[PDB]
Amino acid sequence: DNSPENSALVIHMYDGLLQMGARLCPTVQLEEISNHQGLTPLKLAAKEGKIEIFRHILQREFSGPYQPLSRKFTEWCYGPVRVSLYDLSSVDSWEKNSVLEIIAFHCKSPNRHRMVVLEPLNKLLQEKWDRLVSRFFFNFACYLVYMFIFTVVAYHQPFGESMLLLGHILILLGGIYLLLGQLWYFWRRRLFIWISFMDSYFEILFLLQALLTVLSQVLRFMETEWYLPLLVLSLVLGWLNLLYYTRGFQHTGIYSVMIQKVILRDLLRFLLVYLVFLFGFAVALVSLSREPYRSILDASLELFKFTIGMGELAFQEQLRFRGVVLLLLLAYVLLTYVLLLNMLIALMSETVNHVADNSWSIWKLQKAISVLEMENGYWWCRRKKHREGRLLKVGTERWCFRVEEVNWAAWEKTL
Amino acid sequence: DRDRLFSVVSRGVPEELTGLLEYLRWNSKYLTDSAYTEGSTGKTCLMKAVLNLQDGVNACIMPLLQIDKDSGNPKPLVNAQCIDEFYQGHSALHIAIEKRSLQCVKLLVENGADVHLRACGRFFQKHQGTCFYFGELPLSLAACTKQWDVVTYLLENPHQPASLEATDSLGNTVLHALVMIADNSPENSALVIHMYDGLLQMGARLCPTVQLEEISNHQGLTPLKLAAKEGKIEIFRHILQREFSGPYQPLSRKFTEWCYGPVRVSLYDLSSVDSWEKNSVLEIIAFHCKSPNRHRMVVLEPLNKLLQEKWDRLVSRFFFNFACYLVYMFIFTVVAYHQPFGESMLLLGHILILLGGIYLLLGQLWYFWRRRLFIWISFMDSYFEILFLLQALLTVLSQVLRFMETEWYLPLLVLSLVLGWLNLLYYTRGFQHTGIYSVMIQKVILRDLLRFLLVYLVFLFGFAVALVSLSREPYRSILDASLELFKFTIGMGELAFQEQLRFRGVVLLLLLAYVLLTYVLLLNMLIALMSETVNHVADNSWSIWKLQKAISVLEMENGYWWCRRKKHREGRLLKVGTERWCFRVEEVNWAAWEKTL
Repeated sequence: DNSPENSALVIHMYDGLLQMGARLCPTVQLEEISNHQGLTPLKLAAKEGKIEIFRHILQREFSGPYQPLSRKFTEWCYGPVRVSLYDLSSVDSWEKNSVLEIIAFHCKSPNRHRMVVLEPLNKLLQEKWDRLVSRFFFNFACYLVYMFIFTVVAYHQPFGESMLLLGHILILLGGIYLLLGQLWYFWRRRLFIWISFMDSYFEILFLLQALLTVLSQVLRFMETEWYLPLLVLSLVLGWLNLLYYTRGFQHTGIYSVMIQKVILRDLLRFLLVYLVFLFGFAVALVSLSREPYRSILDASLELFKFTIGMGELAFQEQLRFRGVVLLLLLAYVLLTYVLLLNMLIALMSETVNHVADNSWSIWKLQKAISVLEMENGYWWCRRKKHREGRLLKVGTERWCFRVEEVNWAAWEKTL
Repeated sequence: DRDRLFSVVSRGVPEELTGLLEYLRWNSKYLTDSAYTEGSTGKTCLMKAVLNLQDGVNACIMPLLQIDKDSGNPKPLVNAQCIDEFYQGHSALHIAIEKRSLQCVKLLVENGADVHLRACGRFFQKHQGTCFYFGELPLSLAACTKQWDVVTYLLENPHQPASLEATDSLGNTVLHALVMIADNSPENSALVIHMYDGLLQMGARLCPTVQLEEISNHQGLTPLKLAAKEGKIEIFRHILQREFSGPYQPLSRKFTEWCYGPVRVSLYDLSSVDSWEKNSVLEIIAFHCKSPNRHRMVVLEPLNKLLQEKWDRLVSRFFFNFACYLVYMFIFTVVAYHQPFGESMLLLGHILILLGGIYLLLGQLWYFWRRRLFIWISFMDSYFEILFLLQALLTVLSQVLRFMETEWYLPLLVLSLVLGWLNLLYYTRGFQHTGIYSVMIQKVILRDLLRFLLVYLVFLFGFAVALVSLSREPYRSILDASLELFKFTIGMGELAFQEQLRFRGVVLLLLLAYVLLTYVLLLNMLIALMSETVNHVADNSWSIWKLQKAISVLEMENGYWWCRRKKHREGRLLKVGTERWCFRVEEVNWAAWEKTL
């Protein structure tokens, strides 16, 4: 457990058992045994969200006869700077079900954004991101060019005929490409969408957009006009998808945006309440109208348009019983004002209590997910095989990773 | 390498086996000039020997004497790493000092060690890799590591003494190095203050003729000016007001004259004064400094009173300039309004407007020439200087367009009118408006304007394109639809897209989607803005107002561009023998008086 006393007790017992097992049985390695799920103790700790024991296992050092069973080997320290040599087997390359892959996709605890900031994983992810930012921006540019072509073709379609036909063919090809890519992604990552829809909804939207545009092209070949609406949708949604790329050119994303995006767990209840209000009052009003307003849809749309300031009520005219229609309208207006005020207060209560100034960790987690996904390469041509090379083997026979730390506080406290 | 792997026998007699093996290679007596220095790429045997630290007393004296008794020409210490990899001149004496081994450095300086030669650890570039900066000198390294014994041995070393005024490649001295590594944490501040005072006293004792605090680096900054520029408030404050009783009285900056009760009359020291000195402490704090702490540095005891006196002197000219600008604005407004005997009045008004525009343009051009870097560093509290300039430029252009007999002067002139009135708000800081911390909160949140503007532009120009695409079977223009949606957003118009358009069920969906998205965006804006006022109370509007007044008085002490003011008079208070231009300040502290008895 994350409580300090439980963490201390479990750490002490873990180290004692490891040392005793090394002393009695020096030939067997107890930390390489996997359960029926195929998880070692380190991977299990990463998956279950136990941050304290996971961190302790990740960076532990022993001096003396217990040196071999250590994961961090301090090489040399000058001043407040220390050059340590951490150990791998938590690396994406050459290994399936890595620690980083489990943290990003399989883990579901709220602490997963605080686990990517640990010392070896931080530098590993930073190096991978610095390597792959070029492909990230190349993909951005390709999508932007596709969107410009799509917008121009849609706008200029009320020598030129050949250009329009070529544009339509390219739009169909791009839609097919995006559809296939998103289908492959959803095939590979079925469970991640269910676990963590909060930070993976864009993968849905893209797919949807692709599907829509493909359908539109089909409707253009059947000589029906109904292609025009769908295509228009496929336009606007596409532009919104560009916002997905705001995470590559250094936009933190703000903690407040996360606050609103997580408050939408309360959308269902408020939506149900508002729907009950709207479809009770509309039915009452159309019942008074009988002696047109025959449709429930007409009255509901009129009230909804008034609510968002898009129209006027205009129910006050005639209707004979003009003293009751007024009462119903005022009751509806007051109730919806109360509901909106309740929405606002419920939303705002979080920002005045939980400061949680940790946008950097969330941005790092987003970058980690992006680089993990794009290391596999494109669906039509899988990338070159994941090279295990992170740093040369050190005898300490172990694939290691050199990290440099600076700590003025620790240097000043010691003497 | 080879010697290291042959020196793996720690216990026993390792002093003689290496000597027997080495001698003079037993075959090349005179070939050791260059064939000896090839064991590694810079890590010589001596560095490994002093880096071992395997035993309590490492075997280092006798091998050094053995090499000294037979080799006199090949100095090993003078050789340094010529390759960027594996340090760039890191001598073994630095390792000896920093491993807290007085014996090792003592034995090294017994024979052949050259102190204060070079370290090239990190100055500006080249040697990098999150390295350690300590002034790249052995004495500076000893001082920064809190090693009094090493420093004491180095200063009065009988063999080779180390000068305390030595400068490194960057021009810094030991005091500059202590200033650079300073941090606002209490323990770091206490350590650096103690080391600074100890070094100052020791330098006074050993060398009473030199003054270490008047030495400037390549940038021309003394330790006090460097501390002011780098934003290290603690050491800057300690240096600003320090007093010593006894033989160390002369090297003090504050001299308490007389105290009655809770009131004390102290006599602070200058050389932080604007007048008679270029690159003063106040000038550096106001313009060159960029740390967030600059608004907390102007409230210190001598600077506060100095700035208050200067403001009390120059408020008259401040309000005179205000009155002149107000009169100019009234003339401009009347001339613009009454232009659909009188002809002569209108011509005179136009001539005066042209002259005022030229005057303002020249003044702002002079200001921008003098203060190029300040605009880039601190645009947050200096944007008015831009606006004025812009306005001036505009009005001048308008006058030109009036002489070409084109009507296009009328729009520009109108702009030059409205902007001018807004510029009057600049003068609200003179007649005692604090400005409110909340206004600063909004003015600093506009760092987030670019992201929200990009998001809103994407929304608007996606939805407008979709709507005009549906309109085709007028609304032909993207600009028309974008303007219509934008006008609806700010409550300036109505949508009116619901009429006809055949596909009336999709236009409605697009409009509702746009409205909901823009409401969500505005709510996000509001929550992001308001989150700061409920967490950071920061009730320090007085300091920000003092900083604004300081910038204003600093700028206006120079006088007008057409006639520079009378030369800055050094006179702040008469010279006191304590021969030093001083400044008398009176403090009252009931808490300190009550605590003491």
